[PDB]
Amino acid sequence: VVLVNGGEPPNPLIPTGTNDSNGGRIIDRLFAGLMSYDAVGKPSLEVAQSIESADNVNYRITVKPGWKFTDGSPVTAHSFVDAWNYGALSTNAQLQQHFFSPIEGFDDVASRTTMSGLRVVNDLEFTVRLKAPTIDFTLRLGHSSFYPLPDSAFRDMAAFGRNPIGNGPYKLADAWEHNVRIDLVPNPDYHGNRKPRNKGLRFEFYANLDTAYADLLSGNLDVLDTIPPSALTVYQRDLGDHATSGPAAINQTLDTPLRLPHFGGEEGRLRRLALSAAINRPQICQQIFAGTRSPARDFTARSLPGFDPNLPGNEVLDYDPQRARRLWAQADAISPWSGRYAIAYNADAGHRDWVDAVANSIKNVLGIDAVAAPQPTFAGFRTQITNRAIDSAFRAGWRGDYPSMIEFLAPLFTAGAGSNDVGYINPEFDAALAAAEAAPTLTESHELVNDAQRILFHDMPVVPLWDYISVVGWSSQVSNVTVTWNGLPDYENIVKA
Repeated sequence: VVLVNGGEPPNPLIPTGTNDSNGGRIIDRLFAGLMSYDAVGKPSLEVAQSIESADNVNYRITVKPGWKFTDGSPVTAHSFVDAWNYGALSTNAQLQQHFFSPIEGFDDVASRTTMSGLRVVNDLEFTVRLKAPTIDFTLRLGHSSFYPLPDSAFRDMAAFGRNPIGNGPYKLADAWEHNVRIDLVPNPDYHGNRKPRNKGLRFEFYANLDTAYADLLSGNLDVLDTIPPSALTVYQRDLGDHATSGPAAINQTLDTPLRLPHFGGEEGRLRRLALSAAINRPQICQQIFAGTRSPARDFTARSLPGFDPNLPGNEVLDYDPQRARRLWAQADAISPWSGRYAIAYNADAGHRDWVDAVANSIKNVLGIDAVAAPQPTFAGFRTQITNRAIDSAFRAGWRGDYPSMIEFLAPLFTAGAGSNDVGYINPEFDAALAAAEAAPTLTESHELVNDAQRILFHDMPVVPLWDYISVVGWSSQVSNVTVTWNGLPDYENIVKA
């Protein structure tokens, strides 16, 4: 069995209910959707036989015959349409609801329980009608929001999330020791694009990334996808040709909910711009991350298609203490600052050193009580953010689901999105993103997404910090280790001697 790092999923293992990378790395082993992604994020037909559109509005999707879930029930057009309707319907409160927003009839469900734009034709064909041309519709159909579900899921979704049944390359060993590990074995029914080259996976849920690194060194862990900052000056000596580094489509942000004291309206906008000017991204990237973080130049990631590091208005992400103080003073003229600025973080993923450095920078530049506030587990941390119980700023960050800049902005900054943790609402931004999605070409779409980012430079909904250089290490027992475009191991292709 290949031993790899992970963490406890904050939510049950329902694809439309999963918006985080701890649940996501598990769900993506268990299901197969219309398309699958290879290690560079390129989609290929998987469960779909064909996807046809002449107008880029009406899609006819034909399903390959003979696919089944591990409970023996068939994968059909109904398996997709029922899952997608389940995801879109507001009554089911699914975190991935916004991924269905381009489909005609989404507005009715987000008395109707189904989207008029989704129509089953027969067991192996269905049609999708979009409200408009949507540039990353085809590309998105490998994402977990679009996975199919078995008939038994809809009879009891809570039971399903504790014990999911899928159609993908792996299945749960039967498996999930809460806060300890989850065990997966190959699915013998699966004959798709991602056939496993190993006899199973064990995701170990480390309390401490320093422990995970010790386990890698001793051969008690096969793959470690996050070298902790404590090891970034020693890993190359320690692992040699058994560690690989490279840009990944992953970013980090400092999120300050607009509902906190002194952080709403114009006062909050000026304060966020001040915080951004009070952080020296190049200095933290050099000294805390040993060069394995690249300063943010926008709200997405430098390795994505269409990324531009020279957008007009990007100077809001430059270190400028004089500007930071001037902005903070203008905010204080609306309402005088009081109290503490606390940055909450999950301590299990090695964020301590950077959050300490950012708090210290804010305290020293602005002359305020800024501190770091650790929490022990990602799952607890994310739960606090989602139910809005959290009463401070907090770290956040996005791991791309598919290589599309629009995918790094729509889930976080549109009014209705489930991953909009701060309560940012700017209808002008939502409209600019819809314009980008409707562009006649990819080049024009990238230009319009970058035009839409000018609104984000003005409002600073969150503070973009940096993008990732992934560093992944592995044991002498495994080979064929490829790191994907979003920094994860290519799990199905890991071979164990």
